[PDB]
Amino acid sequence: QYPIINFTTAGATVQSYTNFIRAVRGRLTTGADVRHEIPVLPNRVGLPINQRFILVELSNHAELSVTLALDVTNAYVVGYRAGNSAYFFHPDNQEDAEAITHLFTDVQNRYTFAFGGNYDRLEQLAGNLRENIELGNGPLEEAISALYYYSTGGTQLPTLARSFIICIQMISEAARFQYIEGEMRTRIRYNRRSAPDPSVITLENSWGRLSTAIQESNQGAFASPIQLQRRNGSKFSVYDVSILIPIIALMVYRCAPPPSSQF
Ligand SMILES: Nc1nc(=O)c2ncc(C(=O)NCC(=O)N[C@@H](Cc3ccccc3)C(=O)O)nc2[nH]1
Repeated sequence: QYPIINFTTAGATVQSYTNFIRAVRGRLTTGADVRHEIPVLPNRVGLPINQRFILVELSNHAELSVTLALDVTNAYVVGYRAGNSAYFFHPDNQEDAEAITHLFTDVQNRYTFAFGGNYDRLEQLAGNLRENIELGNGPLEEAISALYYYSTGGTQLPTLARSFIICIQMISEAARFQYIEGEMRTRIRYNRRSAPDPSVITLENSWGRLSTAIQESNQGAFASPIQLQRRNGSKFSVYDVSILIPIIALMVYRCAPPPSSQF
């Protein structure tokens, strides 16, 4: 019974996309854990299998549909279903391998890719880095068709990998970061695709570090500042959770919240 959120690229607007992302964050977080105003994803440790995934059903103007499975612990796209086939990225560990057996349980054809689903591996397969892959509603429309045609040989591996790269950033990264959701809003509003700039790429690559820096901070102050990049590629130093409240929407669980040492 995993929850399903629907989005279509057909006639998508800033509003329909914002409703989608808000719904996905609503199914990822439980309200149990908020630190400095920033929600934390459920802890993997002890999380029951019936609560472990959400499903995102994507449809497009071509009238096709694919369903992505996201792990609630990290918002990671672990696989997808297109009609009678499902495809999963190579799991990180035995427990995740058992977990994905609980997805798409009726599907006639189940495959586990031999490669993992991280950006570095997908960029190698795609023959292109994130910085050279355009995002927006047109890329997402195209990516939905490409995932849908995989099983029949119509979609080549490099184009499947590029299509995952588009879906992950427009769904998981946008759920993780209001900043990235706003970057996608822009592209959808003007119907103008464009590759992510260094502000988007540095936020993506730093999500885990920022999650840990916030959770281990002293009252919000980082022991070690983290360097991000602005749009023009110039350095932006982060010393404190405060400047990230408009930027990061949710964190991956990294440590227990200390007992509130209150004055
Ligand atoms: N399939 C898939 N779904 C994702 O949501 C996703 N999200 C992110 C990445 C990716 O490599 N990120 C680059 C990176 O530097 N990630 C950090 C931060 C992080 C991101 C996502 C999940 C956990 C940690 C890390 O691997 O340590 N790849 C993913 N692939």
